[PDB]
Amino acid sequence: SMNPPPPETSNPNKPKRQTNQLQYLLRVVLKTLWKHQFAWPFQQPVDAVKLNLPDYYKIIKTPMDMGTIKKRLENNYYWNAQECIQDFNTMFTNCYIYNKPGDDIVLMAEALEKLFLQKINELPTEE
Ligand SMILES: Cc1nnc2n1-c1sccc1C(c1ccccc1)=NC2
Repeated sequence: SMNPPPPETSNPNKPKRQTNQLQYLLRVVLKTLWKHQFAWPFQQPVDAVKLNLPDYYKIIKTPMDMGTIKKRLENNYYWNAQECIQDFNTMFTNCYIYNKPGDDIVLMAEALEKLFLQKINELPTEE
């Protein structure tokens, strides 16, 4: 079995910013989800080999996880908040696409997504 390369977290060619919205996404959004009891499956890329999910990367073509998002935020990979918000939404969507309704992992994603939505609702205006 084989995992794909992880998503990109470093690209010197890509223009970068450190904006107050992106700071909020790290300090509030990421940190809130990261510390949650259901965070652990989402803290690194899905290891399809160890988890014995040989069809995972057949179905999921835009993988994303909070480990990757954490690296992107801490290493200032983004230009804007929308990019990062999209990464979170990709992460949740992948979970719902791959798994069955009511599965434990789906319930975990739903709990994290509820908090995500609560925090993004108060994304500060640009300074
Ligand atoms: C993320 C993600 N998206 N789909 C899956 N996962 C992961 S990544 C580590 C375990 C799981 C699990 C899982 C299953 C039951 C309880 C906790 C995690 N299911 C497969």
